[PDB]
Amino acid sequence: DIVNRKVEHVEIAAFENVDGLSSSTFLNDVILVHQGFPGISFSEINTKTKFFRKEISVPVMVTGMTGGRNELGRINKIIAEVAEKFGIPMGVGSQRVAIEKAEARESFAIVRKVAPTIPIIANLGMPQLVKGYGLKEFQDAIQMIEADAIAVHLNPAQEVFQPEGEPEYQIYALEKLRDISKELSVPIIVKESGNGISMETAKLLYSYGIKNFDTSGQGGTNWIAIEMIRDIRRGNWKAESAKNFLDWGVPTAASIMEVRYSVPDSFLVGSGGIRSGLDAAKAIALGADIAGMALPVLKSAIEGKESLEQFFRKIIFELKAAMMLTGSKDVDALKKTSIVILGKLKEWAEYRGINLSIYEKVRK
Amino acid sequence: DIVNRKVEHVEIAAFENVDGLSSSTFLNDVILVHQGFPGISFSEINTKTKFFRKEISVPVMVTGMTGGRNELGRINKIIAEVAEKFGIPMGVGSQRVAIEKAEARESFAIVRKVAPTIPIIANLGMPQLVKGYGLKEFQDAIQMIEADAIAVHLNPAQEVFQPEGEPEYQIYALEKLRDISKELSVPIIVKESGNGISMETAKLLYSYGIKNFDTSGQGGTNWIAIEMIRDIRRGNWKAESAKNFLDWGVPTAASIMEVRYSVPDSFLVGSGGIRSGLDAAKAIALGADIAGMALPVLKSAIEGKESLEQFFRKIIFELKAAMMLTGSKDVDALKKTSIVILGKLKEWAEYRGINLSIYEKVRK
Amino acid sequence: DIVNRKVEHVEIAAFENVDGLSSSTFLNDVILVHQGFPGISFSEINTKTKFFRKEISVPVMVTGMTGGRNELGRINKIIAEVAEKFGIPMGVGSQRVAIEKAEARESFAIVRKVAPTIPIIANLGMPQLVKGYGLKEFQDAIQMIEADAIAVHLNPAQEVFQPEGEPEYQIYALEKLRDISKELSVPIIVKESGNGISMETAKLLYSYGIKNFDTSGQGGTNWIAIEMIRDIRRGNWKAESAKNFLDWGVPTAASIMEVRYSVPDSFLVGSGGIRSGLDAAKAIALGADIAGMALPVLKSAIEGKESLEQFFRKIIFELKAAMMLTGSKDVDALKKTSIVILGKLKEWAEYRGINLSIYEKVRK
Amino acid sequence: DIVNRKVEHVEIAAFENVDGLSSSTFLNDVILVHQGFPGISFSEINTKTKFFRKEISVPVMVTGMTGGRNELGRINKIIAEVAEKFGIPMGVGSQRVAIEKAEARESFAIVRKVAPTIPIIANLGMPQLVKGYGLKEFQDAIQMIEADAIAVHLNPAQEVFQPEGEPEYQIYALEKLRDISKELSVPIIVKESGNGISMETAKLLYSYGIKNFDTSGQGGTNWIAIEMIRDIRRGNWKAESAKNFLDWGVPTAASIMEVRYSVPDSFLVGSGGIRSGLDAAKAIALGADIAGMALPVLKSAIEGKESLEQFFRKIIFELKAAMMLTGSKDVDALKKTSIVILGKLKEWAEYRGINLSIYEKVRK
Ligand SMILES: Cc1cc2c(cc1C)N(C[C@H](O)[C@H](O)[C@H](O)COP(=O)(O)O)c1[nH]c(=O)[nH]c(=O)c1N2
Ligand SMILES: Cc1cc2c(cc1C)N(C[C@H](O)[C@H](O)[C@H](O)COP(=O)(O)O)c1[nH]c(=O)[nH]c(=O)c1N2
Ligand SMILES: Cc1cc2c(cc1C)N(C[C@H](O)[C@H](O)[C@H](O)COP(=O)(O)O)c1[nH]c(=O)[nH]c(=O)c1N2
Ligand SMILES: Cc1cc2c(cc1C)N(C[C@H](O)[C@H](O)[C@H](O)COP(=O)(O)O)c1[nH]c(=O)[nH]c(=O)c1N2
Ligand SMILES: C=C(C)CCOP(=O)(O)OP(=O)(O)O
Ligand SMILES: C=C(C)CCOP(=O)(O)OP(=O)(O)O
Ligand SMILES: C=C(C)CCOP(=O)(O)OP(=O)(O)O
Ligand SMILES: C=C(C)CCOP(=O)(O)OP(=O)(O)O
Ligand SMILES: [Mg+2]
Ligand SMILES: [Mg+2]
Ligand SMILES: [Mg+2]
Ligand SMILES: [Mg+2]
Repeated sequence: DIVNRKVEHVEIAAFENVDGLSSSTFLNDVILVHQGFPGISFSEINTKTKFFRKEISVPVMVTGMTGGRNELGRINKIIAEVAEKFGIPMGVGSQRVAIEKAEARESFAIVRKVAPTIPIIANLGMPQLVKGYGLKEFQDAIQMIEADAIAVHLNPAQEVFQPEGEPEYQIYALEKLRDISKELSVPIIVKESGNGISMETAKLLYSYGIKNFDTSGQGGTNWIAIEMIRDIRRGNWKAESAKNFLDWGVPTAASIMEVRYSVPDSFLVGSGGIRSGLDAAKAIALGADIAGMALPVLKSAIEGKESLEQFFRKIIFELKAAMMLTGSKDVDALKKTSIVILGKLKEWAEYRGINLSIYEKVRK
Repeated sequence: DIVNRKVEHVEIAAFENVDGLSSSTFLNDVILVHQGFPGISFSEINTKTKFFRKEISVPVMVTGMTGGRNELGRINKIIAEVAEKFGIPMGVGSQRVAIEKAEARESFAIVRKVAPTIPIIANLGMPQLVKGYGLKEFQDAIQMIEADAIAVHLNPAQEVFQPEGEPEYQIYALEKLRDISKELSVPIIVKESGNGISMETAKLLYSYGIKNFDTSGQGGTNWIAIEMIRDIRRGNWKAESAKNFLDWGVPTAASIMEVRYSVPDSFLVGSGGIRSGLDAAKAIALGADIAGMALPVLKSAIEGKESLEQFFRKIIFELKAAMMLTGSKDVDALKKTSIVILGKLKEWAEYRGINLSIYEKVRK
Repeated sequence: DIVNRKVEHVEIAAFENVDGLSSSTFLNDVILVHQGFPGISFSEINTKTKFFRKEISVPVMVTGMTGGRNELGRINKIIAEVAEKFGIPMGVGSQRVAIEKAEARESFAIVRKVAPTIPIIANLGMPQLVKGYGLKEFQDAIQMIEADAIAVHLNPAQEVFQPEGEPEYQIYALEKLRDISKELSVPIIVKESGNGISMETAKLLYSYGIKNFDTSGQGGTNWIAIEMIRDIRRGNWKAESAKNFLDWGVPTAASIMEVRYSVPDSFLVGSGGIRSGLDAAKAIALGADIAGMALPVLKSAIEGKESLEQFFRKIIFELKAAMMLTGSKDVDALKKTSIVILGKLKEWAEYRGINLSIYEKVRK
Repeated sequence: DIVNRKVEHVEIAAFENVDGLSSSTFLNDVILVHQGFPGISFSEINTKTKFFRKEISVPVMVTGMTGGRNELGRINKIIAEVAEKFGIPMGVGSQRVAIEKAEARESFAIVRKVAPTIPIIANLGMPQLVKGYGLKEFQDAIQMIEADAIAVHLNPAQEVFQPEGEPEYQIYALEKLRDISKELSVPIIVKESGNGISMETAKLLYSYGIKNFDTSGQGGTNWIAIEMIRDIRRGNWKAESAKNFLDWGVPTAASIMEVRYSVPDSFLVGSGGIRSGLDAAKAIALGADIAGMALPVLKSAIEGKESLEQFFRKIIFELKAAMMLTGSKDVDALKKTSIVILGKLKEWAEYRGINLSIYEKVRK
């Protein structure tokens, strides 16, 4: 029945109107500067990059989504075998469901069976930390899929509107996370869930030892909208209130700038609303080390293995086109390519004290 | 006559299209920065605050609306008994009608019968001060409902277009107000009525001893529109002129910044177009001490006691959501939470010499 | 057959869609700040002002329009007797047509018969000066209506697209104008015709002794559009080209700022798209000494004497409402009232080197 | 078969919806300051200018388009004879086709037969330079039409999406172009193809001896869109990806600023979306020495000789109207006329470090 929520999440995300609903990534305010003399050939473009101790083929990851029941495992299986084929990292959805129910384990474990080489990323929610999870649950989440890192998700906006939500984010949870990180043999990434990471949140996590961030900004999947729908469906009055919050959060573009600026040495996944290899290029150019995606991967996976393979060819082709067209022979060159920032993202950055000169230098 | 106007005001406000008609609060240029790690739990959020010598449950008030006839008292009764239940302050509509006609008194006094503990705020119009009111009329408006404060309304835009309006705002009125304040045993609040308080107006009032303000800016009920409609109804030619003034006034968000900036120690109600607990949180984060609402409370009261209780539950939920999602454990924390100011509001503040650095410290 | 042009002009302005066509005044970027405590009563508002050696009742003028044939005279007669009634100045249309044909004289002279006391303003085009008019033609235009001033119009944009247009603006004409002005017993005003006066044009005229300006900016009557329509009517190919120029010119608001900034001691009519007393109040607040109107006066005059009387009552009411609601007891106070400049107008002024600080000192 | 591409190119450009598709020149952010007193007569405006060693009648050129087959030749013939009649320069389409196929030569050579006096500009693609072209190919393209210059085109965006495209832009090609330019008896112009020249690209080319640039920015013919359409037609999957890149590139107005700013002594053609003589005036005012056009000349030429003659009368009329209305007696005066830059173009220039003060001095 946490199982039911897992199913409902997929169903609404895949089939209802929640992608970018009343929200915006601010990526339209980011322009990559065209170079009519690139100085390179398309074929020499190198998209290889580091993901902790592994090498990955493309600076893109699939971020965590699902697991909990056997038809969710079959979706995981499809994503995983394509991810493995393409050499891209994959996170799984929250594994709480499997900690609570042993029959749910196999829908996660299937990932590692079919993708023995790529980084795989475990997932647990911050609220479970204030509610009694500790080391053991972490190591269990990790060994279940022989994970290379574990993501801990921030979802307070979701929890607030979720019919059976748990909005508990007491400071003690970070004391615990920091102790646990002592004992883990893989790194921790803190990721959001559609509402983005701000400078204050980034600096607070950093002060507890967190070095790896996944922006999951607003503009992509709208998790407040998903829970709103689940509220309409139950006739739960929170639904009209969630409607007033549909545009709540830090936009992806702004969150990439905020995290890069306030924690210049972070390893940074720029995600929330990444829908094309152009978006992924902008995310990286702006300051991310890698671009994350979830929803469009889900929708293709549902359509099948070949649809998902095609989706990835397309993303990769687009990313490379953007590198071609900015004269960027590799990922490091894209991270320093010339951009223009306009409109509302410019005004956000200015109001937040983001000095563009030092910004430019920090993103590189 | 005056009673007919009182009923027509309610009916037009309640049932015609005047809410935000060709006007704007500028609150869409205000963004509360999401914090994916709040550092608190939902259940620990504290919404209590000061309202002069009383404590109120939530930093929200219902501002003055009606009174004058028995069906208007029945609306006052509904508002008052729900306000009392939720522990929130309530102002009554202009009591001039009851000063002029003893049969109108009971439609005010009913408020205190059903709401013995909450702050109750009296109401008189500034024009009546240039036209012969003084101490006695103030003390009467007060004792009629054993008020904890009295509001004096500014409504020159309304009076200019009102068919039987009285646009008299001689400086002598403030000389009188200040002398009256000497002798009153409750504080005075000066409030506008849909057209907002500017820095020059705030400073001028302050120079006469007024320390309590209620912005009532444009963007919510449009009182120029209400009178325009009364003019169309009478075939009074002022109607076409009112139409040219529909967007006249200081937008609520700009008025909050102006007052807090030019009178930093003010006690400040941010109102005019507050329609959700998100709007209330914005008003407060921007500089108000409390958020005020009138029209949506009127529309729900008309639907009934249960509709209005539901309305309040919703507003409070929303407010707390916004506190949750900004890491604000209490109202003082919300007053200092991180914001972003964009677009037209930003341009307003810059043109008006509102130095943002100093704005920040003053709102805190 | 210039007389045909004269009638076509009135016909197209009055009945085709040329008012504000693809053009803008920039007055929506100017806000007058609302003062909830005006410090005055409506009844004490004084709209009187100076118009050269006369006193006028309201800071508004009717700018020049027509004359040429007897039905045009009957329009002039209607405008003139209402203008006299209200104590406002009136300019006539270009009198070239009456210099060229004696039968046209009476359609101008009729103005002075029916309006013995108000300022009356003669009119001649600049191109006639380059092409041979001199002193005598000026004095004849003047005596024909016992004018208190003569306007010389700048219409190169019009002349460029006008089928029989004369786009001759050789610098010599200004030498002549200056010599003429030596010998005239009444002042010269230089006015545009829908395309506005720039700082360069204003400083150039000033260097030749011109101190009185009428901005006639874009946003109101679009004379390029009028000529485009006359071009379509003749199947003259200039019509398509005129279409590309529909938004050509300095917007009225930007023209007011430019002229007041570059010639601080000018006597300044702000006109072009003034359609309401609020527009007239903005124009003055921004820097003009008086607001001018032509098209809407033309349209009401056609409908008749009483419709035009009503038109003026409305304008005057509107102007005074703006004064009331900014706390401006008189015209000099309105010239110093608080404003906000936003958006495109702001970006215009910044780009053109209009230092806002010095701007505010200079308009007062 | 390259010949098929040549035909399809013309056919899609002339008859599909690709002019300004999802793209923008930014020319609407550029305003020419109207001068109500021009100081000149229309008839004295002088549009003569230099094009390398020749004089041309008007500061406009037709940029290269087509050639390859005899119906393409007949379009080249029409353009050429009108170009000759009006005294304007004409570039031809990429002559690769005629290097590869002797039967395609005559469709280029026809240009010189019918236009013995005007400047004629040859055309080759940068990618053919990385892939083996050298001096001889350059000299053949030149002698084939007795060219006065040869344009080399930058089209990586196009090549990336083109079904049979060749996205090779290795730095070596510039070493070769530099050596070739040693040996050529005519100058080289480097032009883009709808995606614009940036300051990095311009400075790089300059460092290799290139002093003549043709911006061909975004906002006019969208070459990504043309290839996208060829991809739809073949069912090539690159189509959906092209669609994500529709708004890729430097807008014409920004490109002109960037090239003029970064290479102040460049000879500069401003092109890409020039559709009227007002556009042409803006491009020159902003920094270009000449305005270039392709697509609308193609569409008129297809309709016939008289339609193209009319097209040019109209452009020239428009150009001269903009000169008249800015008080510009000649091209040098238009280069230094007063402008206003707003909106996104302003923000582009600011973000890219284009100091407007120095920009003004350099543009003049
Ligand atoms: C079906 C579904 C289910 C979930 C997710 C998403 C989707 C679409 N996401 C959030 C996801 O990882 C990502 O942060 C956001 O969806 C933003 O990225 P997109 O806009 O979806 O590309 C998510 N996040 C996480 O940390 N734990 C989880 O269990 C889930 N569950
Ligand atoms: C039916 C009605 C009647 C009145 C009002 C409003 C309404 C809706 N308001 C103005 C009100 O207190 C408030 O300042 C504005 O209406 C702006 O807030 P809202 O946008 O309505 O929340 C009001 N204010 C006041 O000072 N004296 C009055 O008697 C009235 N009367
Ligand atoms: C019918 C008609 C005819 C004329 C005009 C206008 C109208 C509508 N205008 C221009 C007018 O005085 C004014 O400068 C512009 O029309 C801008 O003001 P409005 O937008 O019309 O208020 C005018 N101006 C002028 O100086 N001499 C003229 O003869 C004319 N003719
Ligand atoms: C049908 C057709 C075909 C070509 C072109 C254009 C058109 C419409 N253009 C690009 C052209 O010269 C110009 O740079 C762009 O089209 C932008 O100008 P417009 O927006 O078309 O005015 C072009 N450029 C070039 O250098 N070599 C070429 O062979 C072609 N071919
Ligand atoms: C987008 C995400 C973070 C969805 C998971 O939310 P849940 O709140 O349903 O996750 P668990 O409680 O099962 O950890
Ligand atoms: C919005 C407001 C302030 C309504 C009161 O206006 P009135 O002008 O009808 O109030 P009184 O004259 O009865 O004081
Ligand atoms: C807006 C104006 C100036 C209308 C008069 O234009 P014309 O060019 O027809 O006037 P004259 O030649 O008769 O002076
Ligand atoms: C806008 C341009 C550059 C059209 C010609 O491109 P092509 O790519 O077809 O030209 P070639 O390969 O024939 O040189
Ligand atoms: Mg949860
Ligand atoms: Mg009143
Ligand atoms: Mg004329
Ligand atoms: Mg090619």
